[PDB]
Amino acid sequence: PSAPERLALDYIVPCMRYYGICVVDSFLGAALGGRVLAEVEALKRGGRLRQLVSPRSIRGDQIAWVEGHEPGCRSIGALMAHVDAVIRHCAGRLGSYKINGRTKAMVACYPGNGLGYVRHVDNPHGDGRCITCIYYLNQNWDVKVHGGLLQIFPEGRPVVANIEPLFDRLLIFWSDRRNPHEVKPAYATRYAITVWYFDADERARAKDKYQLASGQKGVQVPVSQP
Ligand SMILES: N#Cc1ccc(-c2cccc3ncnn23)cc1
Ligand SMILES: [Fe+3]
Repeated sequence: PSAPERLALDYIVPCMRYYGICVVDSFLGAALGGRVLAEVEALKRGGRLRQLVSPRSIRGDQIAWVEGHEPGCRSIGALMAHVDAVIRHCAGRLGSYKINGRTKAMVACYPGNGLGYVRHVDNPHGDGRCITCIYYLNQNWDVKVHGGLLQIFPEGRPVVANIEPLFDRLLIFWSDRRNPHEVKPAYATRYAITVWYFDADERARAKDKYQLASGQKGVQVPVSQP
């Protein structure tokens, strides 16, 4: 067993099997995590992270879609490889899900505008995305001061998952009805990278209609090998 294999079998698999939610702290370590943050901010400064209106209407996310091989996206690429490796090692142990592919990385800036995101389900209408992964980059973050707490309400288990958006934290959860969630108002700028993994059969059905998500949120790219 390699380090990502050990993490999957001893931790991620039983977490996803039972709670459908998994949190991994110090996922990349301080050094590479630092390098990922550096690149995201460099993307932000280059004007590479790009609509307001769709009770709450006004958004504010500045996003870019990163494949991983672009100039100054190497560390982001390395993050994706590490997340991929972890998902690879879960194959056949998460149930019926065949995960062949995923979205590109959604590198995102979430400014402290004092607004949260209302209770939502990532994939309400069978668009093919089965697993959401969010990698957070916020150092010195205190929720009681800066807000921005994620709360997931899993349908299987009578609990609240209160997830602080902490630097070098990987969050993994089912994208469908099982995990409705809301992000509380925040009062400082945040960065996070999100990938969604596709279920082969569900995304095939979705494409057979056209119930796939719009834009890059519905564009498939293969999962990395070792
Ligand atoms: N850091 C940070 C940070 C803030 C907000 C969101 C965000 C926005 C919109 C929908 C949604 N669902 C789950 N997280 N999330 C993700 C990461
Ligand atoms: Fe969400």
